[PDB]
Amino acid sequence: HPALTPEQKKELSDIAHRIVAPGKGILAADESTGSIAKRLQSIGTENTEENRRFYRQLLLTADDRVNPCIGGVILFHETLYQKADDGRPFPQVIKSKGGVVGIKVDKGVVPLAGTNGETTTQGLDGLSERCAQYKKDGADFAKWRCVLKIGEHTPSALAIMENANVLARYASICQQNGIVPIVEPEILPDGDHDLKRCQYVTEKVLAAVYKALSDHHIYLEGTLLKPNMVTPGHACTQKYSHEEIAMATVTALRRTVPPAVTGVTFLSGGQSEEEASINLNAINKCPLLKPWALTFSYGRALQASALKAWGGKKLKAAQEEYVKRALANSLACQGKYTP
Amino acid sequence: HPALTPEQKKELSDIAHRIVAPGKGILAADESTGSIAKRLQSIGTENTEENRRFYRQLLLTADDRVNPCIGGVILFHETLYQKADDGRPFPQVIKSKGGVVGIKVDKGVVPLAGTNGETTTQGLDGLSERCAQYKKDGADFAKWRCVLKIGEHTPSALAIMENANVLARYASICQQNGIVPIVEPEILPDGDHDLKRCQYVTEKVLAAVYKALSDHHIYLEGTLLKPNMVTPGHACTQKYSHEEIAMATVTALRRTVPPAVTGVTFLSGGQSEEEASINLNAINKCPLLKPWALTFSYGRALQASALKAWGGKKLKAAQEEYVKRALANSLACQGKYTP
Amino acid sequence: HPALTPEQKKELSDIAHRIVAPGKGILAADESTGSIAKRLQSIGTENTEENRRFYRQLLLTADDRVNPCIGGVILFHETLYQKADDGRPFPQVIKSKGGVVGIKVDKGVVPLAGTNGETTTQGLDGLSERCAQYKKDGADFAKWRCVLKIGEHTPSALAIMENANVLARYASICQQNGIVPIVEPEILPDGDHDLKRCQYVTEKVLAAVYKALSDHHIYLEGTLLKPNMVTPGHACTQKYSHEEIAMATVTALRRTVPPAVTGVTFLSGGQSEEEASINLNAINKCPLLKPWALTFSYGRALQASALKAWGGKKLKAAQEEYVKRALANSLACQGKYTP
Amino acid sequence: HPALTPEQKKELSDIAHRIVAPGKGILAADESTGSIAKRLQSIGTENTEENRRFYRQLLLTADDRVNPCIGGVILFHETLYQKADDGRPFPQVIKSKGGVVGIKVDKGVVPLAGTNGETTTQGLDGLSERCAQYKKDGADFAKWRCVLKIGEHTPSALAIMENANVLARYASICQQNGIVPIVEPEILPDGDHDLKRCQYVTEKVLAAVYKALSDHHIYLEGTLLKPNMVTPGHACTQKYSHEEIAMATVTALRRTVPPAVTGVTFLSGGQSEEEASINLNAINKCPLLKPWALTFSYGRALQASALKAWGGKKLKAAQEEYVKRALANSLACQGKYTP
Repeated sequence: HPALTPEQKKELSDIAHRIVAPGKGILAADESTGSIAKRLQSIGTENTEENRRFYRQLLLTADDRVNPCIGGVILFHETLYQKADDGRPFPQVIKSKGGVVGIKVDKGVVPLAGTNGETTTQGLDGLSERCAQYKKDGADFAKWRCVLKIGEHTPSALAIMENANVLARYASICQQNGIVPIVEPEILPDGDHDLKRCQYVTEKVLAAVYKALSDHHIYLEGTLLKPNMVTPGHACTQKYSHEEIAMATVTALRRTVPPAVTGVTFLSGGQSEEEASINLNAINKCPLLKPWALTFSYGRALQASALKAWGGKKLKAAQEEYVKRALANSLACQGKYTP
Repeated sequence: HPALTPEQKKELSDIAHRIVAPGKGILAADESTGSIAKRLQSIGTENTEENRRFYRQLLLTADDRVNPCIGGVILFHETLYQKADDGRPFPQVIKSKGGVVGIKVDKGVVPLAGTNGETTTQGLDGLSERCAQYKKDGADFAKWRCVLKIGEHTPSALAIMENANVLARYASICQQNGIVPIVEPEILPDGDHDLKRCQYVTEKVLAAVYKALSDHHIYLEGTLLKPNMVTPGHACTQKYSHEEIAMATVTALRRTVPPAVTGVTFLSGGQSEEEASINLNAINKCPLLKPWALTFSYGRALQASALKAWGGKKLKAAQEEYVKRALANSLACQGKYTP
Repeated sequence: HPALTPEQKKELSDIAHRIVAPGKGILAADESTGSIAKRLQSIGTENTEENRRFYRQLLLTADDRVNPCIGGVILFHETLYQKADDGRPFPQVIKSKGGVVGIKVDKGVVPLAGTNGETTTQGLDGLSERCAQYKKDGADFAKWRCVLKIGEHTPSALAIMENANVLARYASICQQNGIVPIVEPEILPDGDHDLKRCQYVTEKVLAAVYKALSDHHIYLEGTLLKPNMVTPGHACTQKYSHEEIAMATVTALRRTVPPAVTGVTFLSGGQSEEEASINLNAINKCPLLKPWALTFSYGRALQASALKAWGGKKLKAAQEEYVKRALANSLACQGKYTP
Repeated sequence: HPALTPEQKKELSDIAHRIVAPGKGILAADESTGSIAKRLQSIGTENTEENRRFYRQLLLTADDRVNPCIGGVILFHETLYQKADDGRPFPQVIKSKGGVVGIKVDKGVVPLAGTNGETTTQGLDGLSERCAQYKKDGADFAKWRCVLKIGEHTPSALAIMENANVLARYASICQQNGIVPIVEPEILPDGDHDLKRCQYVTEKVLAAVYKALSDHHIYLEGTLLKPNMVTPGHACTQKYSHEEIAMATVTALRRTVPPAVTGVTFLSGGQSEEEASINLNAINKCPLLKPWALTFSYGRALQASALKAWGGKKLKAAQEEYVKRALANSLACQGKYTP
């Protein structure tokens, strides 16, 4: 009684390899309504459906510059069905530009009882049905975000095991519906934890994640990993260098992530665009053996300059800013980026 | 960082003890739309909302004899807001007859990929919000049905641990919202597994369930257990007597269930009403030490006679039959029942 | 594939019941060579083999009415073959006095790598052969001492799971050789952890212990539990009354320990004779339901007085002191002892 | 509080890299007294130190053309203390020639109670001190053999997790004493299991093994993996090509073994020398990305022809046979071997 047939396995592996093809990354446009409301009010734009649609169309309808740059674009539930002003659907736009359609299938994080500010992620209800719907709607990969806080007694064993179990359930459902699941065990940089503590926490979290994936019979070749870079806390007084951070991140992935994983798509995790790009370039320049596609999956690290150059006015300046950021991060993913 | 405050624990314990009082059991009137349609077509009548309401009136609205025999009555999401033809809502009817309202908070059994027909339960999305709503609507306890099946390799480790984790999440959410969680780790009596194989499977399942409850900081004095009686599969050819079936069940509970659990409300997996009642009588007549209230949580084994004596035509005969069955099950819970 | 046959289970249950018969406790005379050297240099006398034989001489051969007070005595490998100077060996002495022989089968605690002062224990090598030998030598129950310390990040998940695993292996081997295994998850009282922290740690440790016992197919009716009293640290400022200590300890046991366990034989904790006795008396006076034999298993909490009165007396004064202590402790176990 | 300081980590990684330097495998010269008696009686000679030491000297003392062929040699306690014809200790004989000295630190397998013919390896008692002694004696790496059998209900969860726990304990102790631990989760080819079933079982076993290693804070860069080739059972009717065997084995390693592992040193598992060599060559010729040193750790697959050509003549022909077998196996581990 296998989980998937060879046809499903081949399809999932093909989708994952298309997503993490050399030099290709992920554009994280899956900002929920509240997050994008904060992003738009940071520049003064009002959070309306039309403004959201126009901003996401400005992001997605970029040029041949980002054509061989973005392996896949992840959208939201609303963004999947929205149409560009040209009249073409957003998944169709992404596919025409050579990308792969993705969608966040989270329902937000909920508190865990008995632990110090630790949250597990929900969204498993009807996930099979709505993942089949998204697959029919052009989506090929999904995203599940689980956050883990480094604190005095966190990430606790309960939070770690629960998040790993929930991620494995998400991945099982997505692979059963033909959707490539991107497992994101987010570890928040909020805190004073140093690089060594962050590396230890990432190692433990990813170990539990991959044990859960093995337990749930997840086809690892048809999955992607979306972990944060091993970085110090936001309150960390001790400054760690770029190559040191890259070595820590690559080592943490090496000690845990089996090579069957098609590729690793990092996140900015609240760091600046240039810092994220140089960190990814150093990671791909690490003098170790890294048997995955160490590529990027950036949100604000791709959108901050675009939003600043946009400001809400109805375009090509913001598009060019996003294009150059995407090109820089592609060169970082290829190891040939200069800050 | 505790899970519940002393006041929360005290009120949950009060609700639990009010549920499992000496003699008082649980009426499982939480038949979903499909199950109630199947029962109504078994008696031949049409499946309508008014037909369901009339069934619920037939069950809940009764005489003063049912009052000191039924501790709590669990309803459906629909039945929670339905009102009796008199005008009083069903939760207020249940409270007026001395009972306590219950709500089924499941969302079905989604299959587990990679397993031999093993299904995990869903319904955790928005469970906190809807449990707060149910608590405001009069519901003081919930129920979560997890299905495990004794096959040739099942219940597998994945199925057991996943169902235990899901039940623990359900229980944590319910206790956070002030609702007593009835954890029901159903092991289906489908197959030819002998009595002692059923005992072994039940022992493993309950051990995993209570380990998960401990890991999720579940206040066990504020929860109830709803397992099956340790019984052979319907295809088993060895016939085990009532006293030895009771011995097996009580031993299985004694080896896994900690005494903190206020009460064990037993389910009846296809048992006849009389057979389930005599099984409960034997269980409560077991010479071993049972530190829990071994009451009933019967559904079909409580209202099959009601269905037969009702037929669908608009009543008191079915009411009296249900009263007979409820009194028999109360005497069985008190260990003073005879056929 | 049952671990034990019905005859094996019956024998183990008989041994356990004889161990924890009403009012019958345990004397922990299993001090190792170094431990008894320190305990005898506390009075300053000596270490030599014969003079330490003379300790067990007056410990076991003291009165003729300690039979209804102490039911079993844990000895050492050395003490097993040591003889009373009259010619009778100590196992036969304890049998003649109505007791049952026990032997500690540890090999000391060893450090766990990567953690903060957490030590797992050895003794599993050749344990089957030496347990068969001890059964041939009259030993009917064993002992395993796993230590866990409460600190800033302790007991860790690794230490808890490893100690539970080694305890379960010990129990499996002992039950396979017909020896009743006493699982002792010693949670060391050093530190400043409060009562609530101690109770939480004890609950977690016992939950993992009993999950491991279930995983290793441990016959719980043929086992005993030897946990500590739920007591604060040596440096906890808050003063907790005896009945409150008892309520916490009994609640921690009820929340975890399944009723199948024959009895709970508490630890001395390194505390005073009178206060330990009244603590046990309060535990047996707790207004809850305790489905075990909450008896005593004390070392220095029965020895210190008979040590001060002995100091190398070559006798009856220390014999009488230990006898009066054991009588008071049996009275406490029966919930009758008055300080 | 890390398990190892950076100096210890560097030393362990250096030892591992020396062990699996390109083109170098491992000679599994270790044999318990019973196993070596069985071999020497199969060739017809007697089993005393006389022939045992001469056999070990035959194996280790060899031609200079085997120097880049064998990276490490796993020995026994006796063979560690035995000397060669020169009067020189076998550890030193292996050293200064290129080989790293290794010793099996098992104390045999002990049956697990409650399961169907499943065993756990013992040897943890005194492992720290005796590994320190082995380091003093020239040994730089160890070997631990855990046996898992594919059956109707096996490998059970208890057996898998217990073997992983004892392997992780062994590895932590060895890394504490500076010994590089070779984690060997043997899965017996005994049975009729299909190649797919063998791959599934190997996948689960390796996932559990590496989860345990992560839980015990094992430094993966300073460890070696010694798994069997994913091969059918002894009675599997379907014949599988060498390329198919290689693909299955490499896939099973990819899905579970993280890249931090310095190398993978397979075993014959009771197959012929030629079959083992061609299987290793196919594994190293697999068209996948394998971030480990896939080499050989062979016993009979390196010693059977040598022993048959020796027969107790007291030698050059046996030396030549073993040397040519080792040369073929090194060419296979380099991926450049043809019959």
